[PDB]
Amino acid sequence: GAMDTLYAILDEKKSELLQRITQEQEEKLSFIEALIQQYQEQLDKSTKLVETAIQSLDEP
Amino acid sequence: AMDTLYAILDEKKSELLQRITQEQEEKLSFIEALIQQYQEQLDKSTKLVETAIQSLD
Amino acid sequence: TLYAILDEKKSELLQRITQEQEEKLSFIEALIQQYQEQLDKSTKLVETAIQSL
Amino acid sequence: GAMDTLYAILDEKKSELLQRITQEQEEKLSFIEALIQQYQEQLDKSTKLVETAIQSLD
Repeated sequence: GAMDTLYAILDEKKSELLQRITQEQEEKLSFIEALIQQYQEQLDKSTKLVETAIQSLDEP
Repeated sequence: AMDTLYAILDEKKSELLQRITQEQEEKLSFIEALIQQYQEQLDKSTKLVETAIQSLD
Repeated sequence: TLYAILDEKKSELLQRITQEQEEKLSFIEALIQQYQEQLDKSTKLVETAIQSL
Repeated sequence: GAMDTLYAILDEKKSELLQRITQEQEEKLSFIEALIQQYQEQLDKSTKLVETAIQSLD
């Protein structure tokens, strides 16, 4: 009947919505991971610069 | 009747869509837990760095 | 009077070592300030970026 | 020799002035060294903190 069709459609819509939300969340996750990596690298570079400058100051 | 036949078919289609929806929910649940964990790690890190910054003042 | 001579030299030596160490302190202070500024910039950037999500 | 004496007194005086100047130089220099050492220690504590932040992001 028409009511069975309607519910099947709503279930399909539910799966499609989950799919859309998932893709957007996956994008969110990737951006977060690329952000953490860049931050980490910035923090690492700066600290290595600093520890090298001090180590070399008290020397050469 | 095409009714009883189409009914059994619809049951199996429905089961398959349920299986797919279940898997989708699992995967989305995992992505979201990961996003929260990374955000918390990022938060802790910025706090540690701000402590570092202030300790140089 | 000989110790006056030796104390003049010591004073001149103290003066040069002092300028060298002042320079050292100057470099350290600037290095530290530079570190702080970079740490801070990186941190503000990441938080801003997070906020834009 | 009135002029000799004046020089002698002045001779004593410069030595005394010198000893005060030297003592002050050492006090300034020692202070500068403490300040350097203090800063180097803060910077070390600071870098380990950033290292812990970096390790957190793993």
